[PDB]
Amino acid sequence: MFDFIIDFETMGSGEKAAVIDLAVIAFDPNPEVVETFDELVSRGIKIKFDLKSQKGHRLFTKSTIEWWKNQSPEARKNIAPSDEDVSTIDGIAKFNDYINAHNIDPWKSQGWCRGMSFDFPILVDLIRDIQRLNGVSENELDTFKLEPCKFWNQRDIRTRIEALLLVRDMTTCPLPKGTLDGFVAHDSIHDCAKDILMMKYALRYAMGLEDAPSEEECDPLSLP
Amino acid sequence: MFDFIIDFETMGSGEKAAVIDLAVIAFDPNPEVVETFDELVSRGIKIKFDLKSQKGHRLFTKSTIEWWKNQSPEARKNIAPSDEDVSTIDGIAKFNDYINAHNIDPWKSQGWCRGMSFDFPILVDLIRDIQRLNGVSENELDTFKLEPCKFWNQRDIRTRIEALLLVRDMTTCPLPKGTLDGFVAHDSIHDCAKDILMMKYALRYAMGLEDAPSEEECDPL
Repeated sequence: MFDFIIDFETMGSGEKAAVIDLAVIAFDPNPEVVETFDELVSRGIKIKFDLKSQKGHRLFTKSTIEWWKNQSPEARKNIAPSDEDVSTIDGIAKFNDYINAHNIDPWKSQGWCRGMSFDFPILVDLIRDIQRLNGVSENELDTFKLEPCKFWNQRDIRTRIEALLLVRDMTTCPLPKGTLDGFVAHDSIHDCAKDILMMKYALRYAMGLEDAPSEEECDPLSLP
Repeated sequence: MFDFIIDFETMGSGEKAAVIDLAVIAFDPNPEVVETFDELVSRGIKIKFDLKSQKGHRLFTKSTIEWWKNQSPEARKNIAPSDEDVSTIDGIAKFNDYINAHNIDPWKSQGWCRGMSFDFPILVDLIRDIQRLNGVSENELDTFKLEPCKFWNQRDIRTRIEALLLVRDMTTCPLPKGTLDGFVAHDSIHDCAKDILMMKYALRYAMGLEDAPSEEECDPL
């Protein structure tokens, strides 16, 4: 059994946010197992959505567009159109392909996320669109049996690392030096692999397994 | 300088959920400050909304309506019309009054709930209806300076307790006996006080300021 992590990049803020892409990775929650950054990145996939066709169906927030215009061209690499794009319907199918293929348990597995009240509300709204497409009215939607985890198995990464590390507003975990090696800046799959590694070390630290690094000894990409 | 906690009871499960009542308690996050159940309960408020007035504005989901049909007539007594009912605008003003009078810092305080992806999305939407009332359009809604806490200072209770106790899927914490004396089942404010109590003790337990019993208030369970 695996847990998974999701990340959206969005052009809006509500649950009806227009979505740029989606990254998901299925990691092994065992505190003894420590998977490396390389095969965490290799194991995950990024789903890229076509912006132009979400017009009139999902929402683009002026607040968020202003934000993206103040982002380096490396960051704005994500949003630029592509031949790899998919419809939100096609994107959610690729997402369920990934979930079923990576030993995710409908009842026991947990879905991690940094911003739990941001990501999953978009995930669920994309899922109910398969049913809206089916003609199901908005009061008769029911996705209980269609979600990658049970709503009480959703989990928030900031809460977890703060609790694991017992420092108020401590939402990133220092790592050992050079595990950051290979990291590239504005990659969604690199974000998820950092956050999984930070959670594992946090968990390994809190139990008595490993030594928290010295500021000389920790990868600079980890401290924020 | 406090934190706070919120709890919604709803007739639906998206951010347009019709809202039955809202419960908020401000609370001291210092682990050396252990506050009594009776003390928290009287510090909270419950805002109760008019369901009829939300019809055609908020969402009444059939599965949630069925679920309230299977609940006891004591729990179901929550959803009956009252003379203490407020429109959803009125309620959010009452929400903002309480946050403004209880030592909440807009930048450093933390906001808590069970199912962070259920309670906060509803609350922010009710905030956005302040902006929708001011004539703002959807692509221009922006509630950053209105929200009781910055979105990154939000916190999930199930993640907290489970990560304080270091036990998978353990999201309630055992309490020393007599703590929850006065607890009542279908009560929003009591649920919030219990959650504030189980998080503070879990932190006490995780910090080793106090040893967790095997002989608890029978209510933690």
